[PDB]
Parts: sequence; C-alpha cells; structure tokens
Amino acid sequence: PQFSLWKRPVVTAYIEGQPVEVLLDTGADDSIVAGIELGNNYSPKIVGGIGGFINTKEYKNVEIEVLNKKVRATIMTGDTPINIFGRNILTALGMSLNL
Amino acid sequence: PQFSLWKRPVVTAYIEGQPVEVLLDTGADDSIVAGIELGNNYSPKIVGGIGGFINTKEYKNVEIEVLNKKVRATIMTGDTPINIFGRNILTALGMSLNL
Ligand SMILES: CC(C)CN(C[C@@H](O)[C@H](Cc1ccccc1)NC(=O)O[C@H]1CO[C@H]2OCC[C@H]21)S(=O)(=O)c1ccc2c(c1)OCO2
Ligand SMILES: [Cl-]
Ligand SMILES: [Cl-]
Ligand SMILES: [Cl-]
Ligand SMILES: [Cl-]
Ligand SMILES: [Cl-]
Ligand SMILES: [Cl-]
Ligand SMILES: [Cl-]
Ligand SMILES: [Cl-]
Ligand SMILES: [Cl-]
Ligand code: NA
Ligand SMILES: [Zn+2]
Ligand SMILES: [Zn+2]
Ligand SMILES: [Zn+2]
Ligand SMILES: [Zn+2]
Ligand SMILES: [Zn+2]
Ligand SMILES: [Zn+2]
Ligand SMILES: [Zn+2]
Ligand SMILES: [Zn+2]
Ligand SMILES: [Zn+2]
Ligand SMILES: [Zn+2]
Ligand SMILES: [Zn+2]
Repeated sequence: PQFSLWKRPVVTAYIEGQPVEVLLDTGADDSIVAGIELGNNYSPKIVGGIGGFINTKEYKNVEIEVLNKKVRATIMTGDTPINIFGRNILTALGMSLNL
Repeated sequence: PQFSLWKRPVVTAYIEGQPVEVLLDTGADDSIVAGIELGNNYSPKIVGGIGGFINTKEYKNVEIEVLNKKVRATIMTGDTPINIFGRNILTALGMSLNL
C-alpha cells in the first residue's frame, strides 16, 4: 500500500476483533485508541500531545489486523480525539516514509 | 530519502531562513512551529490534539527549505511542544507513506 498524503492516511483495523478507524501517524511514538475495551490487564502510562498530557492504559501483546497484516503490539487506550497507529506499529508492519 | 520510522523522522528545516528541527508527521493535517515570529498578517485559529487545544496563528506562503527542496506553504505558529511538518508540507515535497 501507498498513501500520498493529500488525504489523511486513515484505514480501518481490528484490535482484538474490535473495528476502528485509525490514522497512520509517523509523528506518534505510540499507538493510542479511544473507546475500545481491552480489560483489566494494563499498566498506567502518561502520554503527552499538542495540548498537554493524558493518562492511558497500556496493553501489551495485543492482536492487530490492519493492511492485510496481523501483528502483536502495544496499544494504549485513552482520550485521543483520533485513533492513531504510531511508529511502534508502523515499524511492525514494515512501513516507511519516502521522497 | 527514506525514513524507516525506527526513530522519529526529524530533520532540519529553514523557515524564512531560520533553522528549526521539525518532525515529519503524517498524522498532522497542518504544520505548526514554535519559537518563530512570522508577523502581523495571520489568521487566528484553534487546533486540537491529544491533551486538548491550542491557539495558533496561520501564515500563508511561507518560504520553507527542507530535504533539499524549497517550497511555499502554510505554517501555523503556536505553543506546540514540538515543531511539526504536516501533510500540507509533506505533499508539497512529494513524500509518501508506504507499506
Ligand atoms: C493526535 C494526532 C491526530 C494529531 N497530532 C499530530 C501527532 O503526530 C502528534 C505530534 C506530536 C509529537 C510530540 C509532541 C506533541 C505532538 N503526536 C502525538 O500526539 O503522539 C503522542 C502518541 O505518541 C507519543 O509520541 C509523540 C507524543 C505522543 S497533533 O500534534 O495534535 C496536530 C498537529 C497538526 C495539526 C493538528 C493536530 O490539527 C491540525 O494540524
Ligand atoms: Cl488518493
Ligand atoms: Cl492521497
Ligand atoms: Cl486525495
Ligand atoms: Cl477479527
Ligand atoms: Cl509513563
Ligand atoms: Cl508520550
Ligand atoms: Cl485546523
Ligand atoms: Cl530563495
Ligand atoms: Cl511497497
Ligand atoms: Na493584517
Ligand atoms: Zn489522494
Ligand atoms: Zn481477527
Ligand atoms: Zn474518518
Ligand atoms: Zn512512548
Ligand atoms: Zn510515549
Ligand atoms: Zn510500554
Ligand atoms: Zn487544520
Ligand atoms: Zn530564499
Ligand atoms: Zn538555504
Ligand atoms: Zn508554553
Ligand atoms: Zn510493500
């Protein structure tokens, strides 16, 4: 796949079977998703963005299906206005930014 | 150039001749930079992200030199914690995100 960036590079994905709209985000170290419920096996993590900080719940070894691939990766759940797949997942997928 | 995303894709840009380190960010619609003054001819607008919102000042037709190319693009100034070159600039440079 190739994303030419004239539109947002948004795709659908599944996280532990739960469907989401996600933004492929080279400006994010981590992957942050709102509204999904991954249960009680988490550690708290503090994440900073453009407007300040939020608490998140960090889940490791989560099954992710996106772009016809299946990977296991860390997902943080919390109050992001857009669900983002950051570089932890982009590298797991083998993605690159090119010019 | 290829950015493999194992590390943050950060490069040196010159904005109206001033050097700034910028994050190449596919998750950003717009480009936002701090620490530089671009003057009185702007439009104020609010942007949102993780943590909340910030006020920005939007400037059109700003001289940008980055990745050995020179372009004219829209830049916001505001109190962003990191300087961000979003899709408006990435597309002017001919960048793509690939799997
Ligand atoms: C949240 C996504 C949808 C939007 N953002 C760009 C992101 O790439 C942002 C860019 C960013 C990077 C660093 C600090 C602040 C923002 N990264 C970010 O929030 O990442 C967080 C998750 O992983 C961690 O690693 C980096 C911070 C954490 S943003 O910075 O808020 C932003 C930039 C340009 C914009 C905009 C919002 O609205 C219109 O134009
Ligand atoms: Cl397209
Ligand atoms: Cl596109
Ligand atoms: Cl398009
Ligand atoms: Cl599934
Ligand atoms: Cl933390
Ligand atoms: Cl963070
Ligand atoms: Cl905006
Ligand atoms: Cl010139
Ligand atoms: Cl490819
Ligand atoms: Na004016
Ligand atoms: Zn397009
Ligand atoms: Zn599945
Ligand atoms: Zn959408
Ligand atoms: Zn992190
Ligand atoms: Zn982080
Ligand atoms: Zn962690
Ligand atoms: Zn915008
Ligand atoms: Zn010049
Ligand atoms: Zn120069
Ligand atoms: Zn400040
Ligand atoms: Zn490929």
